[PDB]
Amino acid sequence: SYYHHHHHHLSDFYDPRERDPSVSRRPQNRQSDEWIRELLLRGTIARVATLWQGEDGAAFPFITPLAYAYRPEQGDLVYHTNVVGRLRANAGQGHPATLEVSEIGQFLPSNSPLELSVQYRSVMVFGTARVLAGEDARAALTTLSERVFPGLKVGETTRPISEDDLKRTSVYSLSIDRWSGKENWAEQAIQEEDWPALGPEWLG
Amino acid sequence: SYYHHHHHHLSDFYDPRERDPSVSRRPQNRQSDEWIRELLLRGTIARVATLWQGEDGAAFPFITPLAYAYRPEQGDLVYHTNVVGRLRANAGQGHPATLEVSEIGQFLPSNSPLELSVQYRSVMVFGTARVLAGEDARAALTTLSERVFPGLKVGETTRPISEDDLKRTSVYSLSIDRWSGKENWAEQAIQEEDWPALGPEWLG
Repeated sequence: SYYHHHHHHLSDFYDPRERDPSVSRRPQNRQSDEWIRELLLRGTIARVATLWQGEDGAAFPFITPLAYAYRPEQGDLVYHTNVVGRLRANAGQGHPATLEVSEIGQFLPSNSPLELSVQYRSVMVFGTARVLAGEDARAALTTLSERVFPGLKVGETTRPISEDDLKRTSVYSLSIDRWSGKENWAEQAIQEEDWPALGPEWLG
Repeated sequence: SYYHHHHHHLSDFYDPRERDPSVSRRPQNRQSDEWIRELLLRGTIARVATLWQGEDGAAFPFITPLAYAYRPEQGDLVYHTNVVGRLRANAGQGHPATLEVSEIGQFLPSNSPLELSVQYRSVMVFGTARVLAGEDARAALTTLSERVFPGLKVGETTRPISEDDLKRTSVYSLSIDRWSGKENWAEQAIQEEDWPALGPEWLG
């Protein structure tokens, strides 16, 4: 900055910058519904959080990483997992679930400590999960399988999904109520001009 | 299998196998406390789930991906995030938090549909998170920064963390109560001998 330069020889916010007009003007790094849909379509791993009753009676969340598939027409995501707790912290045949999908890029170095960051794109989905049965479960497991193993075809590449298979597996449909999308994927973190610039080790 | 082979020309569980005696005999893919510690020490990204009060009064979990650092002596994990909801679903200055760290490897193809899987190592930590202030916050942010940017040194590579920095950042210590460790990192999924084997496209 001038003040600092001048002091050696002896604000930013409102001053000129370049802006691409094609860029999202949404606050807090938020993204469009279309962007959310497309990120969900290309991901294969999510974390799901659901609530279980703990020792003290209080609900608490599990976090499970797992394979998933977004089914846009049905308005849900499907996954399978045999992870459970004792009792769910919930009344009903379905349970509230939060699902997160992200693309995590590189850590971005800076000479300004609070500008250190990591590149990310991240969606949170809020909805209700329910266990599927019979042909609903078979179809969901097939869609899942054929999504995350591109080119695999159940019944050809694999034997068909049997009744025994279904008995041994908990397959869920998380029906979407709402979702959130967030991106900060800058190429470089903001740097502090009035401190020695990062060396070539960091940015090259 | 014999039965199938013989039928073409016209159980597994209790029969001989190889076992390495050095391998974990823990059920359900569980791992030792030492293994958990070391996985936490080498990771840099976690998801944290905490409970927020929703529209219907009911608590529900957020899932936030973020940079973290395990501090073994203090018995906590540190991270920073300005993500919040409206009101936390919790009484106190601290809040219950679940933190998950994983190493996700490759999807493992099979000719048996319910043997399709993904390689993973995964830890869940259960504890109480609290906001840090002043030099506690500065020290935690420094440990975090210098952990996830190896070779970076706050005060040299970067300018020091200022009071303004701290005012603008929510830095947390998640004090560990319990943790869980899980690994299934086989080289190949279990295959079905009585269905055509996967082609070289899949396993080669």
